Amino acid sequence: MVTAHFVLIHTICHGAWIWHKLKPALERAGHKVTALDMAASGIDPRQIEQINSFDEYSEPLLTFLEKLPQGEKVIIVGEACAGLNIAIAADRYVDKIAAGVFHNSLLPDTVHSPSYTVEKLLESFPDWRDTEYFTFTNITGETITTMKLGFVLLRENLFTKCTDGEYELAKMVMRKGSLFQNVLAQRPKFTEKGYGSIKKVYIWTDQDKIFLPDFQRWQIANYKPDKVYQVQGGDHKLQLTKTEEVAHILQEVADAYA
Amino acid sequence: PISKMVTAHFVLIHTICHGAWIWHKLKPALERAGHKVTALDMAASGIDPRQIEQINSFDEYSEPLLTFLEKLPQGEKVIIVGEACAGLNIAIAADRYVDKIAAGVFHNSLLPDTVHSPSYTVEKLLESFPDWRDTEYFTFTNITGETITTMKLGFVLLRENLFTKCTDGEYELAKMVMRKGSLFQNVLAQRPKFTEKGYGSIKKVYIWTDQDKIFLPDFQRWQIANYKPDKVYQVQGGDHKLQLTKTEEVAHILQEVADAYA
Amino acid sequence: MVTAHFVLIHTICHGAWIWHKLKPALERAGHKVTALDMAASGIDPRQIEQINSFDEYSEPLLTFLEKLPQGEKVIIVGEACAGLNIAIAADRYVDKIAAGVFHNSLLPDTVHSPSYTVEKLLESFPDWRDTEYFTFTNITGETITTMKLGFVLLRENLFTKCTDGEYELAKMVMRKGSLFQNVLAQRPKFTEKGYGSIKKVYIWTDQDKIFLPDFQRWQIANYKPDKVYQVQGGDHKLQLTKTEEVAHILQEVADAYA
Amino acid sequence: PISKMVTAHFVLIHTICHGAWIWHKLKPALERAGHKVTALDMAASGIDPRQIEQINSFDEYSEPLLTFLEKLPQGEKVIIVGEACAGLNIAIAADRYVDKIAAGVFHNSLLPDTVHSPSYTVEKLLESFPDWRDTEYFTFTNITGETITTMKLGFVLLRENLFTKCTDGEYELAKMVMRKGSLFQNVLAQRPKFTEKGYGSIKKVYIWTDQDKIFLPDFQRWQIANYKPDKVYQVQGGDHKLQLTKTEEVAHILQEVADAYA
Repeated sequence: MVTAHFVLIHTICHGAWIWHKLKPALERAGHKVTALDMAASGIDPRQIEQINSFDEYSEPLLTFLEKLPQGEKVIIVGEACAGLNIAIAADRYVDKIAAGVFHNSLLPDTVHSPSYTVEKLLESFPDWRDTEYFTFTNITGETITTMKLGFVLLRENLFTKCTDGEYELAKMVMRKGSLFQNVLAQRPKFTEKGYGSIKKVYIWTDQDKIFLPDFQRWQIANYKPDKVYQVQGGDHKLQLTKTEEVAHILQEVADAYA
Repeated sequence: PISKMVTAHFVLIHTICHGAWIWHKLKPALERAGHKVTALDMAASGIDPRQIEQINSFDEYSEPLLTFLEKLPQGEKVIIVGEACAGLNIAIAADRYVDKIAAGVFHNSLLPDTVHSPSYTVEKLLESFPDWRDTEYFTFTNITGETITTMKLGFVLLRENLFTKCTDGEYELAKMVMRKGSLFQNVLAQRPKFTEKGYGSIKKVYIWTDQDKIFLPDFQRWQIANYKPDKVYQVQGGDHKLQLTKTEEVAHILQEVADAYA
Repeated sequence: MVTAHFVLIHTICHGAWIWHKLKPALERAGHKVTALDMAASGIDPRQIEQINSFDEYSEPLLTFLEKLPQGEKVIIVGEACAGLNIAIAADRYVDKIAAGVFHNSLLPDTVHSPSYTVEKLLESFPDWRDTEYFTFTNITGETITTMKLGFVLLRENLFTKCTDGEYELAKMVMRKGSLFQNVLAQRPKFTEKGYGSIKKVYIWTDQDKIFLPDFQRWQIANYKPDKVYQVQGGDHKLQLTKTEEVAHILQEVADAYA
Repeated sequence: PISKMVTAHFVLIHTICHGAWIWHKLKPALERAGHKVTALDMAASGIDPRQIEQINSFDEYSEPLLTFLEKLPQGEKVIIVGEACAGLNIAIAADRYVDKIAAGVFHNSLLPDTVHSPSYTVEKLLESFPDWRDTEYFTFTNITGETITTMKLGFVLLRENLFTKCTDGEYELAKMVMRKGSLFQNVLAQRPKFTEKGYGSIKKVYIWTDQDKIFLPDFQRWQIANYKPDKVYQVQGGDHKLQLTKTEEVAHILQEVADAYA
């Protein structure tokens, strides 16, 4: 039974707080856990308007990996849009990464554009209901769209089965975010030697109400992971509704990729 | 003879370094009872965009509450519930919006008075609890030249003294969103005393537990003695974070405050 | 003949570069010179859109003074809008300041609002010709107006008598700036114990084509400095057109306020 | 028999760590002669908003020049003048906009060839000038995992080796606006060689002084020998920054380049 160092990466608009129940669960099995806020997320001091690409949004993860001591490897667990943060970081630090784990997450490939799975998500789920949108121009002239997730979307689609205290916490600390979709459309594809070579484990539930079953099935078919684990029940936030199920699958990933 | 049950509009105020998030279990408990609940981030707290170095006094820090009260409709009154250093936010607010406040509830909170300096209960808090363990301190210089001491609460202090009996998920949450804070004690020491007419006139309920490991029973009893509450509610057990360890008891006492002061 | 530590503060949109001729002149007399870039000015890495007040714009000066060793005092020399940076810094660090020197500069008082002399400048000089304006919302909801100074305004009003290499350098490194005027209108007045108590020396020329003679005369009449030096000729950028005249007056300020 | 004087459109390219500002005396000298002059900041240089850590290769660094050439009108050609490491920007550009370039002018510059690797003249520069004195180095990891070495040029190196004979006002200016830079040498070592058809076909003028204290006469002569310029112009005196110490001579040679290549 292997203990491991996990780096947990929240999705846009959220912050490390989404991992507050999974991080103790994991530490109870002896694992070391790091949960990072990405730029302008959680209590990071930057505003979204100063972030110019998804690669700049990933800076807390890249800096972390940058400083990881020689010879140490981590398992990066990313939720929803954070599959893009795993792919960005894996192209830069492939030798520091024992495995990438995708938790009801976007699963980028090497063959199509970095925005491809974002395009496919928005095709499967085009209406973000009461979500609001805004734009700014980044330092190079591109117009970036930000969003403030709507509370009906949060209650019914993202936190579908979460307790009222979890849902309320989400509304108390949620921040603006961006897909940087057009910037991703312009980004070079993820490399085969980096992202393409890491081990990939995909955790999902078909009860997810925003990364819907047919999109998740399309992603697995489009770019087969090494392992797919499906959890029965729960909702999009499996680390809150099926916390011990996720800590157990993650124990299997530690055993397998050390 | 006649029984009365009332629904109130509660405004929940967190202490320094924290944010609206500490009320994430009490706010739903209260809404289950039918109350209206507003939980505000104070300046540079929770996800408020300001940084503590841009804030020059506890009154500026209190801006989100004063703005909110400025915006309340004619003839709406709220019950302001504040934890720990937020009793000072309740005193600042009542000297500006006394007619908007049905009662102030001090929840293991500083209880300011009108007779001594605004920093007086902070001096006595620190006399009672002088060593904040692994807390780190920093300073900056404010808009008129005062040096302001800020702090990042240490994680042992958090574990053992503030979140003593909270869940691991709750204590991990706190480490994930805690921010810098300041007592602004020296600027409070230069402040005019709280007025009789504003703050001195509001109904005041003191909720506390003698199991609190940072606002200790000697301190808490000294404040009760120093400025008698209109009501005192002692909760058995729990810890400093009663809204997390005794959520339903706190909600039930808050229903009793609403029945009494509407 | 006293040597002194001078801290030179450029005006909005400019940067420490405007002092590149006065700083060696001063060092030739044995003075120590610090020339700072304010936030989003010169090569400071921040953009104007993340600065929320003139007090935040002054952060490089406040941090500097913050770290000045105990017992050391500086003479702060500020040009044009930098008279506001001297007043902000003097309220916070009055004991670290031997004198404030105002070089064709705004001269704030304690009696009226911090924006008062900005209001008066724009009254005397309402048309900034080819200057362009933009707005953003700051972190507290206020709309902030920024400007990009026009090159005809730069050539004829600001750098009137400067050489072609100085004028060209200005166009190569000029950046957006802001008066934060509405935020200043909301700011508490400068204190008598801080700004009000520092020694104040006012350097100007009546050949300045944007801080015009009657506005500069109004400022001196409105808030009498301890000393007024008038240089014959030159233009708004006296530190480029009358560099040795300014280094000599500054030698007199060092002698006088050590 | 027939004499010819021509006005050209010059595009001036600074070296790493610097920006358009180094050309502030040559750009007016050239405009006095009637030429059109464009002086560009390259990525993360001068007042360009990007930081060097966001830039992943010398080609990305070259984006402001390539954009500019992309936008040039049909049938307009420019003479790209580049100092020191900007000879690599001229080679990147000519393999994309060869038809837009009337000539490339290397001004105490790296002179890339098509036979060796793009990093070849950088290897030889460093062999010739290995100790950059008080320069500080840093790294970051780029978009595909390469570690990129960046540097803040030391002020002694600036005083004595790059701005050897410049004015105090000029040398103080440089300290006021110098930024981090990178040779991107290891990513240039992975790059395809410059093409014959693009870069190899453009007219090339080499301006230099043997008084340069960082691109030394052994190095400069080695490059001339290694890839013969179409024209060589040696300026007597000055220093590395010929556009500041021999501004009018450089402008006069540039008039001769315009007369020859329009």
